[PDB]
Amino acid sequence: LWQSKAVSIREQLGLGDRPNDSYCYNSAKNSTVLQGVTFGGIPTVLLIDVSCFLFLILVFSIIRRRFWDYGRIALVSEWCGEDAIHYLSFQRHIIFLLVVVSFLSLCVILPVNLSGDLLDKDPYSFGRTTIANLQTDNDLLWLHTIFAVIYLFLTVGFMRHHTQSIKYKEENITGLPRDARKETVESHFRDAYPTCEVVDVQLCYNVAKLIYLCKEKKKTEKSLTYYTNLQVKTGQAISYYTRMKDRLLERITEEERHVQDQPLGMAFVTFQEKSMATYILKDFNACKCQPSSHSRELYTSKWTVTFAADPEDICWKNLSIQGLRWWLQWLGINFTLFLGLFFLTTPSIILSTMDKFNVTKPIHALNNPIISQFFPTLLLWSFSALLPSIVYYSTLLESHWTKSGENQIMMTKVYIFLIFMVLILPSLGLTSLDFFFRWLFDKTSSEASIRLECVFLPDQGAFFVNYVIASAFIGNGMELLRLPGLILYTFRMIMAKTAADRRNVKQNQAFQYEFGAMYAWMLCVFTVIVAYSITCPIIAPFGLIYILLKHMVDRHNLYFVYLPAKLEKGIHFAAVNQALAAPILCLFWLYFFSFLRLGMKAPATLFTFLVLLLTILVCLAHTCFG
Ligand SMILES: CCCCCCCC/C=C\CCCCCCCC(=O)O[C@@H](COC(=O)CCCCCCCCCCCCCCC)COP(=O)([O-])OCC[N+](C)(C)C
Repeated sequence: LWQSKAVSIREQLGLGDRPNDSYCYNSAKNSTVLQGVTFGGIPTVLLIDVSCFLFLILVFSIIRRRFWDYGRIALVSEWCGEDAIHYLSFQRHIIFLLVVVSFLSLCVILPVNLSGDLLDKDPYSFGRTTIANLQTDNDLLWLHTIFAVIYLFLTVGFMRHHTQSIKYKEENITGLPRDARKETVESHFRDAYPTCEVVDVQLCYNVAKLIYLCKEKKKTEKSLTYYTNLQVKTGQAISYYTRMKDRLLERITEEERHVQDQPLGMAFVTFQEKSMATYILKDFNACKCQPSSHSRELYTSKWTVTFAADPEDICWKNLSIQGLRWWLQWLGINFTLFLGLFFLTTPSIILSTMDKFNVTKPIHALNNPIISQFFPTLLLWSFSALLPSIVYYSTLLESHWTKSGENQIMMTKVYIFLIFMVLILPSLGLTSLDFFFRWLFDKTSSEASIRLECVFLPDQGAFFVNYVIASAFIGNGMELLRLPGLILYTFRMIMAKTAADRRNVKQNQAFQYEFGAMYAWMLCVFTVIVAYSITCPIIAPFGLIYILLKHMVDRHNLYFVYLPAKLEKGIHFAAVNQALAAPILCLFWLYFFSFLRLGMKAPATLFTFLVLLLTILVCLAHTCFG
């Protein structure tokens, strides 16, 4: 039924014989590898992954209070926030959004798709459940679009409930406008900034950052050369201890002199300028930027004057040189990151199709689902767990000026890059590979009938259902275990030597919850779910289990482990924006597929284009106008 008779039926079904049937793989030599691995893979992947959940959560119960304490590491030594009841509330509102999605979806769409004809002669073939709803003629293909709109309206709504709970605390009057003007001179800005009827306080023209580097280095070096002069019961190997005073020398000589040599050069460098025009005229000036004091308009501050940044934040270090140099750096960084995305996604996609190439081979040779549907999705989960961090490092090396801005950009970029990898790259690559497969299966010499009717995805959508299942199970497992972390803790304390240091380590492993990266992970998976939902119904049921198992793993993690944190209220709103993005990406994938298939000028695709266009437009309004 699932491993025995299973293959038998598929092996010998259709065999041409199309009095009227469309099947898809009708032109088959008995069978074709392009058919599909059993039920899609969902059976074997679920078992292998639910086993893994039940392994990882059985290697947590054992390690919680053992392994030093990487379980409760926060309930140990010196409730969880208000910026956590918000994250948990987002999670809850998404649980309910997806419960509704699941219900509606499953019911309506599973029936709609199952009433198909293509990919239907096969009994068990994830495909019958996906979009194998004929092409035209099936009027039901309109339903998909009308249900997609139900999903955007639903997510606008359920997210609004969430945003009617995250109380923007009447925050941002920061009378400190910035600038980006010409080098040289200062009091001329202490003339034009005055304009007329304006009460400035100060100016301060930004300079450089070599000093900043040395300082932090010297302070950390100081930490070393001071504290590590103890060792053999002295005071803040043995040969290293006898060279630690020379390393202390290094700090107090090289770096020290170096420090002072930077003030030597401070005045030399010149960049832009902040200004402390206080009161409320800030607005006036920021709005103007204009003419007023033309006497003092050599450089006309022909550069942006952009409110403030609040001294605490402004990464003085990264005031590169603005303009050209900064954006080129940005370009470089983002492009390397994109080529990396390509690399990872490629490996996983090709593992997944490394059987369905020669499309003339019998369905026998389709590779066990655990080398086409588990291993691929696990590698993608894995390489999509490095992305959170590589994106962080990238953000740093882009010289983002404002530090809060850097935090939010980190959130948005983890989102973009993750969404990308998973959803997008696989979708594009797989759909392209299927166009390819359907060329090579519908070669038939000059019959260029690459029936773009059955070109959905190589596995008919299973790659992503399996990514979601994988995620849910294995990932909630690994967020509960946080294996990489237990490993560090362990070793850090295996070489703790003294129990003083032990205490130190335990009193240190207690990261404040990063409600930035986590919002993003959750939302990348929510995006996969919603996007493929109306076009691969089964993903939602196996996705409510993701968010239900993440509300659960986070109500553990955000209490037992992970320290209380407080974030800019902006990070919660970026999440709401990203879920709205998920439903719009769903409408967009419905479009892409109704364009590959179903032509490009038929009612179906046109309806979905209309909605897509309108939605992108109203969204643009709320971005610009508001
Ligand atoms: C008590 C101690 C004993 C523990 C026993 C239990 C052992 C496990 C048993 C069961 C669960 C199985 C887990 C497998 C996934 C491993 C990932 C990993 O650990 O690293 C990390 C991710 O990933 C990486 O950083 C490296 C990834 C490289 C690829 C290797 C993947 C393995 C498959 C290769 C196939 C070869 C090619 C196949 C060719 C056909 C995990 O980190 P994280 O959880 O993502 O958390 C950080 C980020 N996050 C929180 C934001 C998400």
